[PDB]
Amino acid sequence: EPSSPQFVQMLSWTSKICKENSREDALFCKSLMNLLFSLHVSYKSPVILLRDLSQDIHGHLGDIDQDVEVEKTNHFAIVNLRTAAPTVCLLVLSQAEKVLEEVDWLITKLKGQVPNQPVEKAIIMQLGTLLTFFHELVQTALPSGSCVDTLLKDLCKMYTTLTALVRYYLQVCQSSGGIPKNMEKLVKLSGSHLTPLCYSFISYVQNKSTKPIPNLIFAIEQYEKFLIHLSKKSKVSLMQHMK
Repeated sequence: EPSSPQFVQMLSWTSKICKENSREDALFCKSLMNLLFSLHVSYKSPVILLRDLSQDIHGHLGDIDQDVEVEKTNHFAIVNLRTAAPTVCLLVLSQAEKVLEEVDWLITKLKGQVPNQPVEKAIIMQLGTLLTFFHELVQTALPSGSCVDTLLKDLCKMYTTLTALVRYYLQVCQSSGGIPKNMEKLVKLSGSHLTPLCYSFISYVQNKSTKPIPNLIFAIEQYEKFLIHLSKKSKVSLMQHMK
């Protein structure tokens, strides 16, 4: 049962095996990470685990600029040059797709409503953590298999969720009047941390050699356009954060 102490014992044990023992064989790592995720997501949101695993992938695989010497092996032992490149990326991306789907569901049920305040606090918290996760992963060099197009699809879903959030804010800002400060920090964080590195990533993903990159540029420009409409329709300047 997901509230029992034996659940927590099993989760601690799984995570400890994940923290120590290497075992370079893709199927074993994949099934073991799937066990860990399966347990974790019925206990708490995995966003911390996604962050740490992205940090490990970034440290092991390296960066796009080939001048970042980062090693954070302490976090999770089951991250290898032969393991983390083909197989683990897909699993972490899949779980991130599931988290995006859950917040999409939240946003859609909140739109139809007009239970309010802590909901949006939790939503922006998950989105902030996922933004740091993505921040860590976008700077990495993945192989050009299913991993990269999966990353683009999930990033398109990310930007779509952001677009839907600012659209709900466009819906609500007339009735109440004002942006909650956590949303302001979240959009500031997206503007400062995410979007410039996203532009750098567009250059990086385009140069390395058809539909997802058009999807991504359309998504980001639509995000900026909806932010224009919000900054007009909110009587608050969110473009002093933007460039």
